[PDB]
Amino acid sequence: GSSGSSGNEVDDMDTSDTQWGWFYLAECGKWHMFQPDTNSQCSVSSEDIEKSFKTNPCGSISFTTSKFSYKIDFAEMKQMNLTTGKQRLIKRAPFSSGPSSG
Repeated sequence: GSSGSSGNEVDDMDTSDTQWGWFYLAECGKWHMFQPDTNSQCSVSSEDIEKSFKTNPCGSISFTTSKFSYKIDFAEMKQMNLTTGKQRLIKRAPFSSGPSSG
């Protein structure tokens, strides 16, 4: 079962609230989106991380959460762990694509 349409094109990006989302590859092999957390697996929201990459597209945002330290090097296009030292590649992409209101 496959679906999809094509024909229109948006180059003027006029009045098109295009929100960019951040994701990170896991150990199992599934890119998980950055979700906010305070107590349960406390972490940074897709907004925080992004907000940084903006001002520093080739830097890194150092932060500490979940009783553990974590580092995200945008320039390297991957997340640098310090607690366990696990390497995980990241990626930036929009939540939804196409004008197809839905």
